[PDB]
Amino acid sequence: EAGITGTWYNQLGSTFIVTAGADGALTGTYESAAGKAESRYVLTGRYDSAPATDGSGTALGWTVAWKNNYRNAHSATTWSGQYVGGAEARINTQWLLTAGATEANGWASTYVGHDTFTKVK
Amino acid sequence: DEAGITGTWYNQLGSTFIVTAGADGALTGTYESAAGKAESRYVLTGRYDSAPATDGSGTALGWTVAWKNNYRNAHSATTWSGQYVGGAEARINTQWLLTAGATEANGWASTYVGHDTFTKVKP
Amino acid sequence: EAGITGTWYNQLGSTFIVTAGADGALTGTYESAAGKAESRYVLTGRYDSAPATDGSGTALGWTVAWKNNYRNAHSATTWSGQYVGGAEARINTQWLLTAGATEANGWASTYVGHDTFTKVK
Amino acid sequence: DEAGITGTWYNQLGSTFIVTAGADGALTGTYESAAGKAESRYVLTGRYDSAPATDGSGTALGWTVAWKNNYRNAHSATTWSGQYVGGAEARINTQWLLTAGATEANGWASTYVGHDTFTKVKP
Ligand SMILES: O=C(CCCC[C@@H]1SC[C@@H]2NC(=O)N[C@@H]21)NC1CCN(c2ccncc2)CC1
Ligand SMILES: O=C(CCCC[C@@H]1SC[C@@H]2NC(=O)N[C@@H]21)NC1CCN(c2ccncc2)CC1
Ligand SMILES: O=C(CCCC[C@@H]1SC[C@@H]2NC(=O)N[C@@H]21)NC1CCN(c2ccncc2)CC1
Ligand SMILES: O=C(CCCC[C@@H]1SC[C@@H]2NC(=O)N[C@@H]21)NC1CCN(c2ccncc2)CC1
Repeated sequence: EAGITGTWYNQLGSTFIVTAGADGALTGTYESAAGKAESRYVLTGRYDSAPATDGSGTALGWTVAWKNNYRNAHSATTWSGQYVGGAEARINTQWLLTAGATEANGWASTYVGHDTFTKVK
Repeated sequence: DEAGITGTWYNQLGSTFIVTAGADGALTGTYESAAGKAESRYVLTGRYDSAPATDGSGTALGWTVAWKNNYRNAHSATTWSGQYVGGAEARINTQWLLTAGATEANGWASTYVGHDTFTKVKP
Repeated sequence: EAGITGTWYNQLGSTFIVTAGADGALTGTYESAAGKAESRYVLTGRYDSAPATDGSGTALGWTVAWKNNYRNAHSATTWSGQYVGGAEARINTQWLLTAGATEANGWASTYVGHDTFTKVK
Repeated sequence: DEAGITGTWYNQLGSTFIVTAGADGALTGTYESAAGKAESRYVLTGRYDSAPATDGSGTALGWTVAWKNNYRNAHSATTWSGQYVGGAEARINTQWLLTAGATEANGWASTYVGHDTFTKVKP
């Protein structure tokens, strides 16, 4: 739980509050500073609870469906990446945002990007 | 769509995706990959839009598997991002990101991307 | 030049007319059945002119900037994939569409998708 | 932006991206990768928006490298998709797709995805 558990911020100022359970579980809340989002959204994910000891990062991923008590933007984002420990701990991710879409709009249903999370900002 | 998404799905690789869609918007179940450094079942967790649009749009969803179970650890995780489409054959169309634990020397090559489409029909 | 050179169609009905030069060059035109596009757009790309002989595909990629005489949608798409020969020849790709964007919109500037090209439809 | 995009660029890996932006919207030059199964320079070709927006938007562009030259063939190709931003430090922000020649058994693992950001300052 040690390294991952806590509050993280990405380059957009979004706020990633996560708890890494002993079984490999990620649970918490996400607050996006961008897009059709307000307040907190439930997140869930998984991480490698027994990572390699050769200096490589700890692989992980999590999902947010963009529905909460206030808004439903009919979309979901998954972050795929890894936690790296050290003087400047970091969660480096790439992400996919899929929106509900008709057949005619399916080609344009998915964003890709990359978020870097640190414990500052 | 609880009753629609809940069930056993298969992708074009023959992988098996056993999922339950709770009322809260949660996805829980197991994933068995027919490809790569995997064997037997792995825990998955995810989220879905529990109140989708009624205009004919699909139902957005995602889920994550960390490739560690009691038999194997491939020090990697895959996230699938996509949507459920109901109808004559319900389908789940995804794109996915597989990130492997990497060093600074290897980090540029840490992530695969691909696309899986799931149906309920056994291969 | 043999296998790749010709007219190809993807699952959206877009039309991919390409010539594969002996030096590894891809040149031709693209006509998209989707998005802010009309008529033909210039494409250029590269392919492995000496691929492996173990049965694997021939890696390739090409770019379209979405500006022609009629329209400019301030965006560019790159397809990355490979040509596979056989009874049903195929060009299997994934693609990235980046749109010109401000700092506030950068997070949402890029689509990802996948196109499969065959010599029918 | 012809004079802006034309020049020698470096990404966060130390790779060298020598490009000329023609008036037609074309990109031509050479790429030297600091990472992976590459050595010396490879041909690149691409396209860019020769008439970008004046609202503060970046200039969209893309280019392709096939990883074969006179010294090496890694049976793969990378496409970079991104945009040029001018200013105090001009920057080219990209995401990229590297596809390797694959078999049916290997096809699910054929494609890396990543992101490179280029400046003109030597590492
Ligand atoms: O804006 C949101 C939800 C908030 C997303 C926030 C994103 S998550 C990755 C990035 N990192 C963050 O921290 N924040 C941003 N959803 C819209 C997106 C645009 N939409 C479409 C529609 C059709 N096709 C494609 C896209 C409609 C739904
Ligand atoms: O093979 C697995 C675990 C099984 C994943 C199965 C994949 S999930 C998406 C697709 N859909 C499925 O149903 N099945 C496949 N994991 C890594 C280990 C090390 N790997 C890398 C890659 C890049 N850099 C470094 C190391 C390669 C793959
Ligand atoms: O529609 C086009 C150009 C035509 C693209 C056609 C695409 S190429 C991949 C797919 N395969 C095809 O055969 N056809 C489609 N460009 C728009 C896209 C939406 N735009 C934004 C703006 C801001 N952020 C993200 C996206 C504005 C520019
Ligand atoms: O290493 C290279 C050629 C050099 C590419 C350099 C890359 S371009 C994006 C990034 N930005 C840079 O500046 N440099 C790097 N090519 C393949 C060969 C076989 N590979 C696979 C992968 C997946 N499946 C099967 C085989 C791994 C990589």
